[PDB]
Amino acid sequence: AECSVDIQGNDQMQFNTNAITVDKSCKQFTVNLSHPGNLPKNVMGHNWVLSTAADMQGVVTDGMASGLDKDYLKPDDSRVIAHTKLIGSGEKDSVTFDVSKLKGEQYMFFCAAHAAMKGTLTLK
Ligand SMILES: [Cu+]
Repeated sequence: AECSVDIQGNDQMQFNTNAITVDKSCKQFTVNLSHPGNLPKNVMGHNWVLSTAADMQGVVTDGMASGLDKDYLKPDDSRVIAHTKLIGSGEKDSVTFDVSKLKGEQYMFFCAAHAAMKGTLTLK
């Protein structure tokens, strides 16, 4: 089984996939985010955030209110299962999480800085 995924966020405010599959056998899962292109993080920075689909809008609302100073996430938001740092072009970050925190239950990933950038994460 594959228990990681490589995802890209580019200068055109897009991830290169809208769906991630987590094998049901994985006990941990790693997301390796990178940023092809050339725009720095103060122009077009990206992160990767995981929550349930049901919680996404709530996380984004409270993130927006928290602002740039907090990378557009409410600090310690219990709805956020995992997240990366904000990265600019040429930079990378990885986050690993325990699959036991996933159930049910439909999950989504998104960029907190640019919440139009989204996709689904599913156990398979
Ligand atoms: Cu982004």
